[PDB]
Amino acid sequence: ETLNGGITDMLTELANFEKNVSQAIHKYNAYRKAASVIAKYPHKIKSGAEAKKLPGVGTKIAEKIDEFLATGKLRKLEKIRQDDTSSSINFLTRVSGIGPSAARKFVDEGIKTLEDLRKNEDKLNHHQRIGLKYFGDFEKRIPREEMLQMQDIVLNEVKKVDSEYIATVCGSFRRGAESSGDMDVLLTHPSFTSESTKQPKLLHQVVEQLQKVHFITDTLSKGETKFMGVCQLPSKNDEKEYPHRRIDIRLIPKDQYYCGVLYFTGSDIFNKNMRAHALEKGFTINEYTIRPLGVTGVAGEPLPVDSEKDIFDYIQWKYREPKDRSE
DNA sequence: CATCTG
DNA sequence: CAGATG
Ligand code: NA
Ligand code: NA
Repeated sequence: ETLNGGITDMLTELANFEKNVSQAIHKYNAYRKAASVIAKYPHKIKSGAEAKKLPGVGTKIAEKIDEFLATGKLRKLEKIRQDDTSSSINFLTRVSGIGPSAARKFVDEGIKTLEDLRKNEDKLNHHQRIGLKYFGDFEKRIPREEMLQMQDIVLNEVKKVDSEYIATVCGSFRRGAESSGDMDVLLTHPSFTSESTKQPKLLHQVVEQLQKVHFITDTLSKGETKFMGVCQLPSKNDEKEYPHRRIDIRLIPKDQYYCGVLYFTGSDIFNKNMRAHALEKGFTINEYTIRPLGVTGVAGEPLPVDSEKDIFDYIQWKYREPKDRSE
């Protein structure tokens, strides 16, 4: 956790690089287990060989740990941190809609910066464009004080279109958090579930409302169960308009709401723990359901849930207020 | 994993 | 359709 942090960090640097710049998914994946394993390792890695001793740790990595332990740096690390090509790729990627793949293309075309991009807005697609237009706004954290203003709007509009909708804003926003990265809404309706054959309107209707009133400003991707947009809190009394925010709206069959809800509320660590304990209490959990575990190895069948409460109950545990859903 | 692009 | 992105 701090006893092999350098090593873990450098390995993650390297790992990322293979994957982002090179196309070395194998290599990439190589660094990853390595860091994962050195990461659990209970002692102070005093040398390559010592390390090598671990699984996932080969000769090449061992080599690398030595240089790093021998000197405060790594030439390779040094050489990559410079290289403009490599850097371009880490930067382009910052745009919403540009992945590594794309970053490689543009660089090879010479587009290496924000300006480059504007000059060539022809070469970017819709998502990528929006991304380019909201680069700043997009990187801006979201303060709870705005989060609440947003939540207030969405929920009110959803209510209007159908008294029967159920919306919930998950995320860390849900677990307390002072600020968040984006708005993530869970959506359901009684008239939509597991068997029930679709109802796309179920989601399209609300998206419309949201744009009707102007909260939603752009559509990144709109499907029949997941919407990827851009919202914005109405600029009050002209002098202070708000930054543009990322938002997601996703439909869920009512019969699988709470597990999702649970789930999305995280945090990752809380999940896991809960997950393992479910496992203990003779259960299974994942994103959509909780199933009683048979003994033959495994087994299925959806246990019926009416709230996050039903879940905990099931695994016989202390209902956890979202705030304490921390670890 | 769902959506988009081409 | 494969392949990219979030
Ligand atoms: Na990106
Ligand atoms: Na292939």
